[PDB]
Amino acid sequence: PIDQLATDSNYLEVCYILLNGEKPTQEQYDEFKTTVTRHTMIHEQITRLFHAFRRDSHPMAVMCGITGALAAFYHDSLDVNNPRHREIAAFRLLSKMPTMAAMCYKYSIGQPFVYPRNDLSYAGNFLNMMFSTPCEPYEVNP
Amino acid sequence: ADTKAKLTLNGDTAVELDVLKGTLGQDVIDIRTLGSKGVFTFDPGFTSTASCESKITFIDGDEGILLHRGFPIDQLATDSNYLEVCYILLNGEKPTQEQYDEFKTTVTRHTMIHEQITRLFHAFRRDSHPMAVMCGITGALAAFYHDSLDVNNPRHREIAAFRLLSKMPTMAAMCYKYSIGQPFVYPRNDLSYAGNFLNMMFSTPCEPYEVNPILERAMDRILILHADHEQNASTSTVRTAGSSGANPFACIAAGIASLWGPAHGGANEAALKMLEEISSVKHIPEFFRRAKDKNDSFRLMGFGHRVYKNYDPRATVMRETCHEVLKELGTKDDLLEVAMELENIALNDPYFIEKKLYPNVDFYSGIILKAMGIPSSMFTVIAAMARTVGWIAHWSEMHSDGMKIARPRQLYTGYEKRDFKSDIKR
Amino acid sequence: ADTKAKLTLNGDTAVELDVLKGTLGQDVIDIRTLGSKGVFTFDPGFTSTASCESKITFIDGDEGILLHRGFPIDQLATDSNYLEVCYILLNGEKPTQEQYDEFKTTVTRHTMIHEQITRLFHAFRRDSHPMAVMCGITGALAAFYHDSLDVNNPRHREIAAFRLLSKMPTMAAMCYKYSIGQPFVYPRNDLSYAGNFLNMMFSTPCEPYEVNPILERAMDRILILHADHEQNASTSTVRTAGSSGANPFACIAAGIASLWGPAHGGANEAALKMLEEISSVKHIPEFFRRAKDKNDSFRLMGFGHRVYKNYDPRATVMRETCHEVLKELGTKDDLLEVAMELENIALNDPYFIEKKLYPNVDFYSGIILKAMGIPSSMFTVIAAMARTVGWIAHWSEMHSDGMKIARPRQLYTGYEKRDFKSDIKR
Repeated sequence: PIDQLATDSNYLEVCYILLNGEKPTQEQYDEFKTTVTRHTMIHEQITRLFHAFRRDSHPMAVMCGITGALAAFYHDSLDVNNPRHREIAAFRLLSKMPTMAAMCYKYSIGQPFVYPRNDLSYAGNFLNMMFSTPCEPYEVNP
Repeated sequence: ADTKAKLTLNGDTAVELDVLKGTLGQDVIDIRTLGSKGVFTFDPGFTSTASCESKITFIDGDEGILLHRGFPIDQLATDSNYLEVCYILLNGEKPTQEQYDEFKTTVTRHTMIHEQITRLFHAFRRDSHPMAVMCGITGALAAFYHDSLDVNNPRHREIAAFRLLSKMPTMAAMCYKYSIGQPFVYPRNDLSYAGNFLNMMFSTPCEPYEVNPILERAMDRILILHADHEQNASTSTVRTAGSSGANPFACIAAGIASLWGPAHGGANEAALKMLEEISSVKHIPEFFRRAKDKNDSFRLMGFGHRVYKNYDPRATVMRETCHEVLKELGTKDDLLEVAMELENIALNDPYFIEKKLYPNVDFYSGIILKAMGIPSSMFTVIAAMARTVGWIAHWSEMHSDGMKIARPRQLYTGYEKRDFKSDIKR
Repeated sequence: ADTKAKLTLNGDTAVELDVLKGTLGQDVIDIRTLGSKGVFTFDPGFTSTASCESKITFIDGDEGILLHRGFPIDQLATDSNYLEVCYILLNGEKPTQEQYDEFKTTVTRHTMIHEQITRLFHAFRRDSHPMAVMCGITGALAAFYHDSLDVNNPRHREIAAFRLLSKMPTMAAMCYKYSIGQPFVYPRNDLSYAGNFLNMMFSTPCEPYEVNPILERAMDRILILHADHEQNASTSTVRTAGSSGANPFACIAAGIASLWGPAHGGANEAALKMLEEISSVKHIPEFFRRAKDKNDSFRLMGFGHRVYKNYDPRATVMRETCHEVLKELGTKDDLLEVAMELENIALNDPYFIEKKLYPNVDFYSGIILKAMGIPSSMFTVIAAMARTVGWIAHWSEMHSDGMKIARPRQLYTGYEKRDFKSDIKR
């Protein structure tokens, strides 16, 4: 039931559950969480597509813009009929969305992009990528 | 207090002119009615015309007096820091710790400049004199900060004041980094205005930067001492651009330009021509260049000032400050004994002693900056940077009074109405 | 020959002042040496103070008279051309064939903007106002063309000027193309000033663009009617800034920011608030917006002007031209028939007869520009582009007048000296 999942679980485990059909053992969770963390940083050239969209752009128009241009950069994980390829894609898209969404916001407001922090939870990392700046430390309120 | 009531003008009919009094300085004759009464005075330069009523800065050159809201520049420089002087100048009073904290927090809240603006920097050629980049960047701000342009709206002037207040040190720091090829440094909240600026100018990503407490005070002082200087030329332009509607960002850009006009306006070799004759006649370790140079003297080298008669009041604490810095940067400040020699010259040479080419504030500032690795290309940027509060205040004041648009008269001396019949056929 | 002799000021004793006469208009009371007696005048706005002697343009506000070098505006606007008029403003007399042809040549050979400035443009937002971009690029011209900021050099000055006249249009049109998303167009040395501008405004790679003679002629008259307009706030801004030795460009950039100051300075909805209430109360096809809008009247919409009493002398030709163009573009300006109704309202509506809101030149310039297909925002841009030849005439006339530095006084009414004691710790 969505109720228990929301109260007793965190987003990352729900990702595992949804994708595999079962809840994760601490080991599977660690392994899943580490893989995700292993693919958070988006290629730097892609970050150059952001400076081509007008600043005024509704962030959601930039998200469709950036996501539809990924295939050009991540061209090796496109054999949809290949099982290993679907998996690499799953994690690529899984890991990088919070990164790109965070950039969409920063970009529209004129602040510098913030990189993914490994020592931060999926949710805390996102709060951190959306609101912190290089001018002062950001306190992720629990 | 003899005629602080009235007086009379007589052309063909006697006009009753009220005499207005100031709390310090000379009095004035309210002539805002002659115009209508078909009477105009003639004063190119406005040397005999009060352009406004002000409460910000009082000067008395003959006696070397300089007050910011009644406070002598000396105390302000020693007992205060740049940020408080900003508050004082802007509000007319010293701040209570609470008002200070609130003022200091707001400033801190607007230090980072929009990133797109940072993309205008890469369009200017690297070689650009930083001060040409500062007028370039400041005059392009209005395009980015388009919501704080209703100069007639009180909330708008305030947002601008802080925007321009907070971001100048940031932009000035970038102007320097850019010209030298190092990465830009962001504003640090845990750093004082002065220390943050030293940090934004000199640190790199390769090693931690140690803000020396000494230089940090010498910088602050440099900043307080260049805060404002009454209705000088650049400030007159500010109020003039502003009275004609012009947005705040554009006013400062205009002020900034009017400020360094005498820098390049002298000549491609004004005070530069002899900076090149320090190679063929360098047989004498001093009178070769910057001692035989000034054929056309310059207060821009730090000698003399058209305002103060015998001495620049601001230079007192600046000379003291200069001493500590040299006494700190130890074995890196030795060669700089030409400062010791130059002063001595400005003090004991008949010419100088005659035309009063006394060392002014910028003389000691320059040495401090020069002793700080800072390039002469940045000297103006700092002065203007610091002078920005002085401009914002004067701009804010002009509005409160009513932003009386600039519409001076002229004495037409050209042709009388003549007929036109094209002399060309092309 | 009345009081053309002298006059006297009496504080408690007499003082005799001259009364220099002009070739036209009012003569002025010379008060140049008063300052050297402590005696000062008080005149915020300078409306009873001749700030200079000029021989460029003459205006008798009440007689609706506009003279340029003596040549009636309507005579130039009808039988001359922009450059020939530019030559008259800068040279004081109508040119010979050789003088003109020479001038023209020089102007077409320097109409390009450094390839590096193209990049600056790109660093701006696409949604930026074409006027802001316009200020930004002009305030940044100093960081590039750094071979002519020496104001005291007639060579530099003459070059600096010629660059502005040649490049301003290229610049103005480029703000447009960037504002709409079309590629920039390079000038054509074969076309006229006006025809060349229209081409850069509307030329597209897709095919050759042919300018309409009536449209080409119309634009040239829009320019002529904007080339100069005496000592207004914007020219005074160019004059004051220049008095300090500020490079040519910085002074031109201030004139622009000053020229549209009344526009943005109004407010996010000054003459815009009611431009939004044309949706809920559009039951009446006219008095709904631009007929019920002005609660705080505006000469910026084309109604009235402080300078003239009954009419604008520039509106004569511009209106006649306005008829030929609507007539020409015919079935494209059928809808823009509200032009005669606003002209009708201004003329008859009591609210306009009461406030003397007569259609000035910007009323019909606006009509012609809308007809040609030029966005509203591009109006003060084109207006400023046209006025720059005038700004240069003044700024240059100023640099020949011994260049008196604008150093005004002030009625100081603030705190008398008082010691400073800070009660904070931060």
